[PDB]
Amino acid sequence: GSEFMKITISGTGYVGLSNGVLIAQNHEVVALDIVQAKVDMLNQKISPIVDKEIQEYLAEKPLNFRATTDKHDAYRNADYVIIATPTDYDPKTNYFNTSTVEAVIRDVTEINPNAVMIIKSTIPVGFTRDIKERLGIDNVIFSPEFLREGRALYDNLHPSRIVIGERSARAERFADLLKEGAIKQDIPTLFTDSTEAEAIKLFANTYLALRVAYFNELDSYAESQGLNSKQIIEGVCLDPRIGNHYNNPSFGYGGYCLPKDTKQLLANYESVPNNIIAAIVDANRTRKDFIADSILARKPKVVGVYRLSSIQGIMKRIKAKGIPVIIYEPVMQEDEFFNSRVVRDLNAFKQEADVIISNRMAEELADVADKVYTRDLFG
Amino acid sequence: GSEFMKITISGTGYVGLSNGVLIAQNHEVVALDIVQAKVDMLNQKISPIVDKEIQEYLAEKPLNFRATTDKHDAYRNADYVIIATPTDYDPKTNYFNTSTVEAVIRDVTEINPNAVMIIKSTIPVGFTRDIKERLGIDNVIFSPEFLREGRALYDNLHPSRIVIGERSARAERFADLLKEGAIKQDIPTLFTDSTEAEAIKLFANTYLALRVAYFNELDSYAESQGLNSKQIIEGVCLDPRIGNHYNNPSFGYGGYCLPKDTKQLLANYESVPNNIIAAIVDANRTRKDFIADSILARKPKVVGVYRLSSIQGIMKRIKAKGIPVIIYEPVMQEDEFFNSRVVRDLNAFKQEADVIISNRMAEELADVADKVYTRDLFG
Ligand SMILES: O=c1ccn([C@@H]2O[C@H](COP(=O)(O)O)[C@@H](O)[C@H]2O)c(=O)[nH]1
Ligand SMILES: O=c1ccn([C@@H]2O[C@H](COP(=O)(O)O)[C@@H](O)[C@H]2O)c(=O)[nH]1
Repeated sequence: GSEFMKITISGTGYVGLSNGVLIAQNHEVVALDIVQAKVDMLNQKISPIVDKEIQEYLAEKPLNFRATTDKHDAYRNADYVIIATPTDYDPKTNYFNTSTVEAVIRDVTEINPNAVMIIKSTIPVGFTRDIKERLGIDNVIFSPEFLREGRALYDNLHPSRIVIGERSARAERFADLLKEGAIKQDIPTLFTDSTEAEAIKLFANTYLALRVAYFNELDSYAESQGLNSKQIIEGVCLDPRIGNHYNNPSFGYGGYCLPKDTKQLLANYESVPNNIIAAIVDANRTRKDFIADSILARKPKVVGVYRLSSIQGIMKRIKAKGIPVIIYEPVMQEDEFFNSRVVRDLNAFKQEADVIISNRMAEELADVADKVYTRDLFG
Repeated sequence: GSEFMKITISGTGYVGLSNGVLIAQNHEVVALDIVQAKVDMLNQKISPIVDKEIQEYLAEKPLNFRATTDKHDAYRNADYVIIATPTDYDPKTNYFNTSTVEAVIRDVTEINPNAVMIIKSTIPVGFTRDIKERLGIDNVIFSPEFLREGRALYDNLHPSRIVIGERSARAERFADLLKEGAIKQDIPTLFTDSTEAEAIKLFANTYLALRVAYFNELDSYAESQGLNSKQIIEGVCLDPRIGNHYNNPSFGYGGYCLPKDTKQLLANYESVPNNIIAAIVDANRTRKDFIADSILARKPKVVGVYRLSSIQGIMKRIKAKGIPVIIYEPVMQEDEFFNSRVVRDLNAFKQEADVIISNRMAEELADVADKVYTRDLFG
């Protein structure tokens, strides 16, 4: 009976909780977490994470949602179990820690072998086909998540698309759950085989890194040649095949996904001839070298870093040349970061820095704009 | 008086004639060409080139348009002279032949020094700033053309954008001429400085080559790993920041612009640190090596090339390994191309070829689809 199902969420971070609150509008959702304090909060309709829509829906909407620390209570009778536990890929060792996902697969297989597991956690390419073969089970399907931390429920209410890594009626019924709870209508939906679904986010994020790296190389050329980067970029981006988005120069692509995913994809190309995949990684190092060299050519005695992630790579290079860096970051509470002073008073920071670097311009740097170096054009 | 101006077109290829017919709907246009036969045809309202809309407008619309071989008749009293003469960049020697453009600048400067020249021909980055300085003149402005041969007047009637490489009222009046004749309304219009305008097409075409090269590397990986490329590409391209266009795998980017422009841009980066610009060129060689290797692994005794431009690079590599190639190309009338037989009978071609390669699938290859190798997914 697909009319009213039980869906268990294993993992209460933004991915699991966003999916759980979305589905609890129409089905029975039970959230499993190992931490009793998190379970008690959820049962009191308090979100353990910061996400405005998740907190609003938990507090104000009638959701058939509850939490528990009991695995048997959580998995028994579940039609689907969404696995959204933490995973991490380390590019230095090429190790992808999937232990939390494998622990859930172990527990569901033992407690309810008829449940269909949907992995939303990030996993390595080929993970699902391999784990099914290893354990001799069939009830595991991967589905990528395209959510932004802080707007995770909003992104599930208005998704770019839904992709489920199995071609079957049970995969389509899970996609239907995601569409039923959404506000956006006629959401693009794609069903693929397993390993293909697991490769989508690495190829999508690596294209975004390539696009930023390309506009950054155009910007390196414009600076080197004394040209106006904004004029060139706006003219280029008026071609509708290119578009006016994701084209703002910076000190390099950063954030929590692009640096690691581009490297993870390159490792997957160890036996595949390529030049672009490897260049996306190299390009970022070259761009940071160019930006650092431009700053160092101004012969500053102290460089001020306004806000703290590619700017970290710039700071590293400036310090390697023996020039002190001071940091302005109101969110940090320590007085030192990577051996550099964190200055609390903005006016003291502005006065001492000979060049203030910022990945993006800010209103509060307006009065010292003359000594601000930023390649931001569009805000 | 901008109400009714005289605009001379120097060059009657698709760029000059498209611009001339567009502007002749509202102003006086005089086309100058060195070839008397071309002038006589134009005066009889016959187009010397193949372009449906150009021929329809010349024959059916009231255009204030005429042609002449007399430079004095053509340039005298002109408010603007559009320079659309042939130019060519040779990547092997890094030589950009701009002789025809410099000859027009010479003639207009002597005959009518008050005319404002608009260069639409492709020229090297920095050309206009340098020629103005060299000759001591101010009346030359570059404006990129974004036209497709065969639909050149259509692309001027519905342009992606208009970019004029000078910030001035006389530049804006020329943009107004282009907008007045167009069918599309509220056309995006950008005014830039000179060298910036000259760099736009190289950066736009190189992004398109990068995009094709990236989807081709994704395709190399999918083939190498036994995965369905279409599933991965459709999932990736459903991200609206990426889009479902210009994402069809092929044997490499080709055509008349991308191979040369990517190399021209790389030459311009001789003193600018980069990895992506150089990788776009290298990637195409690597992709052609991958495609050739995939074909050669099938141990064919004869490879059939269905239609003739990246497939040429594949043919070169197959022949380097000592395997004969036969070519099916109805448009060619010779029986040999680069030392390979051109076969006229499609059934004879199909029977003799052990593997038939085609950059895109075609209906007439449907009955031999089993031995057809193509990476086309979308048509
Ligand atoms: O136009 C852009 C868009 C993104 N980024 C960088 O790419 C990374 C991913 O951006 P986002 O997708 O998280 O916004 C971030 O480091 C962001 O600053 C840019 O440099 N320019
Ligand atoms: O999705 C695409 C789009 C373009 N191209 C290739 O890129 C070059 C430029 O295409 P166009 O802009 O002339 O259509 C041509 O060789 C074309 O086959 C592809 O391989 N795949």
